[PDB]
Amino acid sequence: ELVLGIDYGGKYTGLAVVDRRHNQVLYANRLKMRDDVAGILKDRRKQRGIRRTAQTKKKRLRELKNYLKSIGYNESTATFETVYSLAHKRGYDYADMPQEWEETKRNSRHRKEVVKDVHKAMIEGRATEEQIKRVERIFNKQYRPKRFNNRILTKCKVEDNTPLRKNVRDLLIENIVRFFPIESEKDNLKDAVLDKNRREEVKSFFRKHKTDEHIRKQVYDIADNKLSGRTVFCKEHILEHTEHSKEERKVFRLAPSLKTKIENVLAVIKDEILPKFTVNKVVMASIGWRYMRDRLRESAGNKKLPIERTLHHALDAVILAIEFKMDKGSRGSALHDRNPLSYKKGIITRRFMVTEIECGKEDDVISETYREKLKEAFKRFDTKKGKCLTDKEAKEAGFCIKKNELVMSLKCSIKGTGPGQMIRINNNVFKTNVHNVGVDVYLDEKGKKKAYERKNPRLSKHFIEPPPQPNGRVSFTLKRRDMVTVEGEDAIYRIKKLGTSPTIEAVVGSDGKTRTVSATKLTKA
RNA sequence: AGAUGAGACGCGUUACAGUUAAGGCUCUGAAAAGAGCCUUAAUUGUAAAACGCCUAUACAGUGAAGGGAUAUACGCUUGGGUUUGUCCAGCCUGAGCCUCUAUGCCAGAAAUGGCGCCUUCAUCGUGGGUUAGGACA
DNA sequence: CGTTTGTACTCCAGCGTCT
DNA sequence: CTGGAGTACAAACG
Repeated sequence: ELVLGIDYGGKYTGLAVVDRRHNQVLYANRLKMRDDVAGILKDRRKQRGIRRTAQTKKKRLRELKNYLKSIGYNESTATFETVYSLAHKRGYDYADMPQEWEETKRNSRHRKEVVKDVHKAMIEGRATEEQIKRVERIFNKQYRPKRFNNRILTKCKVEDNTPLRKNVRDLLIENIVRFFPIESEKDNLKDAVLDKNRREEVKSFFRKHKTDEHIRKQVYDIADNKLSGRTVFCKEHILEHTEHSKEERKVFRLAPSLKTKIENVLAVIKDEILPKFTVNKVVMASIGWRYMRDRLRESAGNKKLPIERTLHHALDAVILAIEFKMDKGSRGSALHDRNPLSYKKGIITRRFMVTEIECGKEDDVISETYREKLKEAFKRFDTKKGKCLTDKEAKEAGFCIKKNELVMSLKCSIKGTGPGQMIRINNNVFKTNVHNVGVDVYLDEKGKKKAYERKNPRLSKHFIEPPPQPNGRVSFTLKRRDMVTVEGEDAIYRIKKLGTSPTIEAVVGSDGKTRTVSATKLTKA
């Protein structure tokens, strides 16, 4: 009777297979699932916000340019230049201008100031009030509509859509007063909490009946405070927690960033259990728990498989009855770095703030005088190795403090970057870490066995360096993270870094050390 | 005790062009030094920030009329684009519908009204959606 | 003897406030 | 962070 145990946890997960008829342990290990982080969806959303904001800005500039060319203010006129230069800084409008407003922000102005400047610029440009109000509407116009009321939806519950806490507050406060020792005052406290004209009499209850502080905190939270978040209300479990009618509805995939680690568990399950073992019962309810149950009954080839509810994690897995994951080379990941690099005359350069460079990077700056002032300022202050300069250290200023804030910028040269990583998209130049997708081994003439890199097809028309390939017969092609053997060696090796002579790793028994062997001497396992 | 999602505000980066300041080099002058080129920094303007894939039976603007909780959609059901070697998440969207979910701003105590918004028509144009994230090959 | 690949070493990567 | 860059150093085949 083979039993599979899942010790699912947050950072680590134990896996074990035990035969319960003899207490014989046949398989056990522990692992992590989390990649680098699955919170790079936050950086994806930040880039999505930057991209959509830039698209909206380009869209509005296009529309306002079209309208002003329709009126007659061509790009030669000073009126067009004045209003069109103002359109790049609209100013915020969520906060209405009236000491507090001046101490709030020091840049971006405000929408009313900007549109007052538009009124001034167009009354200097002989415009009518119709044209001025149309330009005012173009500045105030929304292009991508603000739809953020019910976007994500906690859904209908067979156990464990749903409405906001904003709209069903009466049910929550009733759930608070459900466990009170007084009956006739329940509806009175209901009328007291929900009415803002009856706010004062609620505080009498906490001294009259000596309730717990948690109860008082909950009542004050319901008192027009906890307005955010969705409750669990649906057609079922409106007010109760009855566990009847199991498996009434299907299960959907609404739990983002948890699928990643659940299928990371199921990857080693599929790779190490199903080809070799047959399990009669699996033991590990939450949405992820239900999803994981459905995925094991999908993968095991049995829709009715019984699934029921740091070496100590592996021990707990054995009682219930190494290996890290990481990736950035997939098709879903970033082609190239976010901040573009200057690539002139074969020299790779980037501006940086003076306040960012630290003591370990003394002599990378191009300009000599500011380099010297940087190192004397390093010895002037306590800013030793690894510390970036502060604004208080910027109070002893560098040359020509900026108009907007007390910093200064210098060019610098970037190491760890070569001509093979350069791609140019439009006018920009970025570096990439996905530029190799495979190693093509060629043999030609008398048997000259040599290898080339397969450049990435998505970027192949954008590389600055032409892709070197002479003619030959392609006999072999490797990819990243493959199993590979070495000519003249008995062990099995795995590729960590590829290109020319790929960097290969021991599949077992390594201690962090690496070794390189050319792809000519290489063959898969 | 966190989840992912919508929309902006800005700072940073890159390209091209302009102005100013400092330094170096070169030509010339009788000389003071005049001029030209380069470098670095400040500042100003414009443009780019996935590659791509799909869409013109689409998208967008203007004008008129009607509707607007009895209704619409950020909702439900079922399809489509992103989509690929295969399946998805997220976002956008076609048709029908209101079981679940949500419904903005101004005024009027309030009933309610006016804006935003949706639909139809006319006219004008080329624009629009999604792409830095996963999993199995 | 004169090249030619394999090894250590150092370094590289967008960031704030709001509703 | 992972996938890779340049750079100084070394031992081996042609």
